[PDB]
Amino acid sequence: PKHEFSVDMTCGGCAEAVSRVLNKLGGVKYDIDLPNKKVCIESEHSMDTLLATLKKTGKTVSYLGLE
Amino acid sequence: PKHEFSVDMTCGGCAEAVSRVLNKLGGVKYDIDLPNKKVCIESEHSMDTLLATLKKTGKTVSYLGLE
Repeated sequence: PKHEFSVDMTCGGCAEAVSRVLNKLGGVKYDIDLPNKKVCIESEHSMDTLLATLKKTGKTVSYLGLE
Repeated sequence: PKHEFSVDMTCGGCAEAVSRVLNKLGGVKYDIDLPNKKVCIESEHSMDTLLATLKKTGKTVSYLGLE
């Protein structure tokens, strides 16, 4: 399952912080698109776990959809 | 007690994220100095708790000690 999220990243640092919390979670393959403020995650982790993980950054996150 | 932390924030978005995680924790009085990458926190929360809360952002965090 490839989950797509909007994440309000406004600099390179914001992008790297997203990658670090995702790394900490583990069991993920992801790509972070800074200019489009979009994070795509391939994972067996539920949408709720991914959402909660991303929201720990303190950034504004919303779910865009799936696959 | 009055604690000081270094937090590797590079833009205003990074400062907001720190603000959001500290607000979510509660029981804190803080000020964020973006250009100096420093966050001062007065709290009854342990150093451990404050450290862990800051490290949630996925930003690089270190401890600058008691004021």
